Amino acid sequence: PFTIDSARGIFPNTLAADVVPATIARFSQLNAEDQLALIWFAYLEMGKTLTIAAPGAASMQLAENALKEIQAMGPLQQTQAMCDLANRADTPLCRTYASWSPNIKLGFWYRLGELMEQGFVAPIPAGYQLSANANAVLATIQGLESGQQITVLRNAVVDMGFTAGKDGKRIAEPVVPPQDTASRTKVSIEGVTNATVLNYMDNLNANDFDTLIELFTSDGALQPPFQRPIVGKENVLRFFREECQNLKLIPERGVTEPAEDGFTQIKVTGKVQTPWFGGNVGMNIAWRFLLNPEGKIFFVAIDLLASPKELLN
Ligand SMILES: CC1=C(/C=C/C(C)=C/C=C/C(C)=C/C=C/C=C(C)/C=C/C=C(C)/C=C/C2=C(C)C(=O)CCC2(C)C)C(C)(C)CCC1=O
Ligand SMILES: [Cl-]
Repeated sequence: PFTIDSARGIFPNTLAADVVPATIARFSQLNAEDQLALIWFAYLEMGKTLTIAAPGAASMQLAENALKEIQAMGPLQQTQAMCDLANRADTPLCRTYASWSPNIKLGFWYRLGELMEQGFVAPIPAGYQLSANANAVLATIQGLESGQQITVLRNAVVDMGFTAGKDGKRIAEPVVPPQDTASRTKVSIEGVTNATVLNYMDNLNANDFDTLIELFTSDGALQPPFQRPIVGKENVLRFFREECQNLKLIPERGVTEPAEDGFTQIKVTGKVQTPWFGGNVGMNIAWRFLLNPEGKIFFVAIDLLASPKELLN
């Protein structure tokens, strides 16, 4: 008697940074022009100390057409297209944007940000003043750990556009070939020698998604931070290929415990780096694995932890 939804409760002591979804919820109530101005301010300040990596060439080619169209617009239509995105309005641009994977959306906005700084796309009005709720939301963001700040930014970007009733076409970056076997690193985890867990981390660090997916049970699931579980090999594999490329998992230590019915539950804590920021932002992460008797992954959750004080010991 162990289901995906019940497995979500293992290691319930684990204190996730639920300020992140809380802040996204407050952010999403705001006026669209405040949403845009708020991210503009946060992004400008964050950039004084955090350098964002340039978008990949393939991603920028996929966003090029939409970026060209916006550039050909007059300033008022440019501002209107950005508000449409933030409002999740139903427009052709908003539907194109909603078909994109997160990295393509992120590179789209990265490039609009550069063009706004250069004055080639309508900027945020000079001297713009946020609303009462918006100033408070921005203050909250600026008080978070950098790992939490960039999660808020990405989740806000992913939220934009019109994805209503959208199980249709998905546009994503091409799949990078797995790291050659001779150059792959091998993680070490204090306390944890489980082969499934170590192979999980090593294969993801090598972008070896075909090998990684075979560690899962047919009906197994993966739960990203603050998102519902992704269920089944088909869906988990799609997620890997479209959204999980070029991560760096740096686990540190863990604990291994029996679970009901010859299962095993393992919790590991450490850091994860996104290619957007590399070593400049280390996110505090827990991994919560539920393995069946054969060692297959029935459930794995990845949690963004509330602070470094939540890392094991
Ligand atoms: C929008 C906008 C702007 C632009 C703003 C811009 C350019 C914003 C860009 C912000 C960027 C690029 C943020 C990068 C975020 C990446 C994160 C949080 C990834 C974490 C990865 C994790 C947790 C991986 C976890 C994983 C592990 C380890 C697994 O083991 C399994 C897989 C899994 C994935 C779960 C302007 C500046 C133009 C202003 C207007 C405006 O609105
Ligand atoms: Cl990423």
